[PDB]
Amino acid sequence: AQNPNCNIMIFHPTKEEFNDFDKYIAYMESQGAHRAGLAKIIPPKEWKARETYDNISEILIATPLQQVASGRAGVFTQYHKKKKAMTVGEYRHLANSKKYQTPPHQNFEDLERKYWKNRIYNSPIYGADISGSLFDENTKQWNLGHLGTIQDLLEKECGVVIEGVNTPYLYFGMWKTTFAWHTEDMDLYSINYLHLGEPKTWYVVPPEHGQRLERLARELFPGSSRGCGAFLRHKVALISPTVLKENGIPFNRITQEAGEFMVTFPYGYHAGFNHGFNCAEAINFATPRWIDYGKMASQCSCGEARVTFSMDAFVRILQPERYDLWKRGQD
Ligand SMILES: O=C(O)CNC(=O)C(=O)O
Ligand SMILES: [Mg+2]
Ligand code: NI
Ligand SMILES: [Zn+2]
Repeated sequence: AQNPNCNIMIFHPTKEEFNDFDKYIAYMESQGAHRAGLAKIIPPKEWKARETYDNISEILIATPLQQVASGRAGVFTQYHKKKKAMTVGEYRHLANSKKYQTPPHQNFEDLERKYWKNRIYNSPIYGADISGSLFDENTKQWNLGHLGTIQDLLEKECGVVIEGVNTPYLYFGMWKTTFAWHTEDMDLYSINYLHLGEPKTWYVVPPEHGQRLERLARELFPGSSRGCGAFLRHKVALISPTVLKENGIPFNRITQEAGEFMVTFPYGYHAGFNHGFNCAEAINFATPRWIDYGKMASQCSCGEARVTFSMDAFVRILQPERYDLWKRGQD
């Protein structure tokens, strides 16, 4: 078995290997990359996502989210308070202000220490989940707006034609903005490109060990667990690396820098934080190997998780027993 310790792997494809996206994912899996839950892909030196980022300031963040924490430094939840609209130029100025800017630090490990010590005492503002793309239309390789769709994959594998669409999302971050512990909708893959700015640190649990994280989460968040049998689908719970180590949960960590891709694999729990002002683009995708994970994915039916239009068909076809209850949660 390849990669039996489930380490995060880093790949350096050549420009020739960068042509065929599906083929390269399958290659990475042949080397055991999926066992980690997360992989890094450094694009060939010839490649670029677009020519410059000089003209992005007028993008609108219609609903910036202030991420307010509750709990203790290593075990907390966050809720999202909606703020008034602002442009990317206005948000960048805010990120750089004395109130929100990255503190002085020695290196990424020092900044990580400071994040876990101090996150809960601040409420950073995240421009998340903005439909759109920063890839130039002429970028033909690893263009996250030109991937094969999940609906087409389901149709190719299973023969069933379904409604729905699959488009990318932009994320504008600042220091301390946080992504809570989660797997993707329907335990899909994700791919995330850091277009510009400061890094993003990731934590990940190997897919084969995801239920260990779920059992810890039920212990640490006992009211939430009584409320919902899949409350990590709410995307609000944080657990620090120190607490994971104290409870024996297997995990790994890595920092993504501008110009780098990350891929999350089916049922790879992940969480993380931004170092400073940045912009990322991400989208879900599927392969043949996902179908079995989609059939087994947990679902939130309590009403909290509320998701896209296109998840309806995935539940309806892959999980017809669960469909009626899940749809009630959506309505
Ligand atoms: O960058 C973020 O805030 C969160 N991204 C992801 O969870 C992802 O790409 O799967
Ligand atoms: Mg603009
Ligand atoms: Ni994710
Ligand atoms: Zn729920």
